[PDB]
Amino acid sequence: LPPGPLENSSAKLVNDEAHPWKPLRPGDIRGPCPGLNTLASHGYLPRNGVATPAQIINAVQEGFNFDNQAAIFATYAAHLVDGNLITDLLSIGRKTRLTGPDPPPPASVGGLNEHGTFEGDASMTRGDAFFGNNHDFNETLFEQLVDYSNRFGGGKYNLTVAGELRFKRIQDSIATNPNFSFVDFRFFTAYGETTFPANLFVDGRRDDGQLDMDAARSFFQFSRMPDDFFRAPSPRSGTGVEVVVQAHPMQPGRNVGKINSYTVDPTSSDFSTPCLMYEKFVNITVKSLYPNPTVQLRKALNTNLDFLFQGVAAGCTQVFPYG
Ligand code: HEM
Ligand SMILES: *[C@@H]1O[C@H](CO)[C@@H](O)[C@H](O)[C@H]1NC(C)=O
Ligand SMILES: *[C@@H]1O[C@H](CO)[C@@H](O)[C@H](O)[C@H]1NC(C)=O
Ligand SMILES: *[C@@H]1O[C@H](CO)[C@@H](O)[C@H](O)[C@H]1NC(C)=O
Ligand SMILES: [Mg+2]
Repeated sequence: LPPGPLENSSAKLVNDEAHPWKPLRPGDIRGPCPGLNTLASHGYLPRNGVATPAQIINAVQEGFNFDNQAAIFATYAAHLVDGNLITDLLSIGRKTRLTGPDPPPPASVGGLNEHGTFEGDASMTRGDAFFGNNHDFNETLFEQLVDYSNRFGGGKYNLTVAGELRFKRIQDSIATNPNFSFVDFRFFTAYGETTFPANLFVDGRRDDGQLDMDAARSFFQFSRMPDDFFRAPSPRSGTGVEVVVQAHPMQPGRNVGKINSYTVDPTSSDFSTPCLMYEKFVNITVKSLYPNPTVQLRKALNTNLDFLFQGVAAGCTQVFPYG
């Protein structure tokens, strides 16, 4: 079952003796999410980068104080499109045999590195998949985050910096990635993720939304908590996303096979239709990976879809693609 919220959500030392940072061993998997990467590299998750949904939810709550609803939605969304529903295992990065025997095509079980399922374009510190690598830390892009932090954050990353950098990344992808896609689930996650460094990488004794560049580099590049790192003092995820959107409001869309051809998709959900984002994720994304599942895969799908729905905000109607 999905874990429930923390019994004690106060700030505390999370870079503690039981969770030391260690470097990667051969075969250890890290991916496009610096949160999950850091949790693996401190042993909140298995250090090889392969984990169950329940392990992921427990780790994001205990290590960073990610809120329960957000943890459940993100984890089950990722597992449904990128994980192995029979073995209950998800890679936090590249596709691996460690998640078990694969289901039939068209399901990919490609881990979090799979482009266009959860991962997508205009990431802050990772390049678009079209440019060859959607998962490793990118120094040029991080130096641009440092530059935007120096320009709009007084040297720190905050929500003002997030608003400017989010737009700059979208504009850069429009100008250079002929396959740029910015609709539905990615449209939502691309905005929320820009608040996470300000809300979750800032030491919880301060919780001031001002992330220093030493801490930023430690998390984004080395999957490493600063020495003496205290997690946030309460559960949260995307608080302040409205500031990022307000800086440069965008409509969902995509380049249409050429640079500078950004075309709005009226069938995409946006922030006016959050329930549509969930319904399309299940009815289109999940169903297309598993269009005619066998009995045991259907059961695992329905269970994980029920868990996903627990992370949906109230007032949406649950949808049942397999009955
Ligand atoms: C709850 C389970 C979570 C899952 C399944 C998840 C998964 C992902 C994935 C697949 C991406 C890549 C999206 C992209 O940029 O293309 C991503 C990005 C990101 N995640 Fe997570 N994540 C989770 C929780 C967290 C937590 C707890 C943090 C912070 C402590 C975090 C911070 C980030 C950040 C900052 C990015 C954007 C990286 C960038 O744009 O350079 N995530 N996540
Ligand atoms: C990192 O991003 C820059 C800027 O988009 C790109 O030119 C470069 O090829 C990427 N990869 C690296 C530095 O490995
Ligand atoms: C970011 O920092 C700059 C400089 O200190 C400040 O002007 C701006 O208000 C800050 N924004 C937030 C949301 O803290
Ligand atoms: C999803 O499918 C359900 C039927 O299972 C239907 O009621 C709903 O309107 C569909 N939503 C979308 C956005 O396709
Ligand atoms: Mg990406």
